[PDB]
Amino acid sequence: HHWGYGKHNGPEHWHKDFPIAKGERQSPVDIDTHTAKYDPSLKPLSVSYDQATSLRILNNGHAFNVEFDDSQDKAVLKGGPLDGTYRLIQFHFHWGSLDGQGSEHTVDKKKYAAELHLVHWNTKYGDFGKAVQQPDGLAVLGIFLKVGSAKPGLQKVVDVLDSIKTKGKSADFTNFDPRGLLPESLDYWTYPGSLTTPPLLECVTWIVLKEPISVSSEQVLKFRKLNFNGEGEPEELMVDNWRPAQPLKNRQIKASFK
Ligand SMILES: COC(=O)c1ccc(SC)c(S(N)(=O)=O)c1
Ligand SMILES: COC(=O)c1ccc(SC)c(S(N)(=O)=O)c1
Ligand SMILES: [Zn+2]
Repeated sequence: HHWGYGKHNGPEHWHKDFPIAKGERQSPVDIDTHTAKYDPSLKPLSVSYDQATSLRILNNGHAFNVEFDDSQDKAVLKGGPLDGTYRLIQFHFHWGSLDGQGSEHTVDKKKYAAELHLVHWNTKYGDFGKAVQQPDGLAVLGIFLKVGSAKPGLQKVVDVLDSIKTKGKSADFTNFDPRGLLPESLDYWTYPGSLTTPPLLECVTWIVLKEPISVSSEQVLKFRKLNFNGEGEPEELMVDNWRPAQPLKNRQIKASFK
């Protein structure tokens, strides 16, 4: 009876195995754009993905991960609210059963169809496993997806999903360039938070871009054909793999713009 997003093991149940679910810096959160403070001390984000080395795509049972070689400083996030250098380890998405839901963060209560998370770990801690034990261990760059015109740079991901339909399937996925998933503007909101799945560790500096990317209906429909179940099990479409907004508590959301 493991956690998930089904009818009986969803987000409202997670606190029973992971009491930090009710902690002081849980994510995601609603971003109330009127209350977020413009912070002129925040720096432009530095996204350096020119040398990124994608390796493999994995259906992890809850979403799919596009994994990167993070055994040296290839693809790094720096600047913005961050001190030091954060190495890209993987990205994944959260998405809905319908276009009107799917995102984890919300903006003035608006849900987007999906949300991309580029996960990076702080090099000062040497490895991801050590970094998630630290209050500044991870930096997750979040990008909203809306449904409209296709995102050409997403199509390579869409096209391999039929090869990783069920939990635990993987496929080679080299030479994928994550720059093609970025919006034009790197204006962002930032706040201290958590992983949004168990173990829900409070180790994330969240950076959420204001500008969504547009994907096509057909692209997001192909996300919705993935399965939470393993091969040869009854089908559980992989949809609504998002955690709802959690209490902001004693936190300030800062804007880089405004
Ligand atoms: C400390 O947390 C993790 O490393 C972690 C948490 C959740 C997941 S899947 C929901 C994974 S994954 N994508 O299976 O490597 C990794
Ligand atoms: C469905 O969410 C996931 O599968 C998922 C897997 C890994 C991570 S971080 C290693 C996350 S998150 N949203 O970054 O905490 C989420
Ligand atoms: Zn995520």
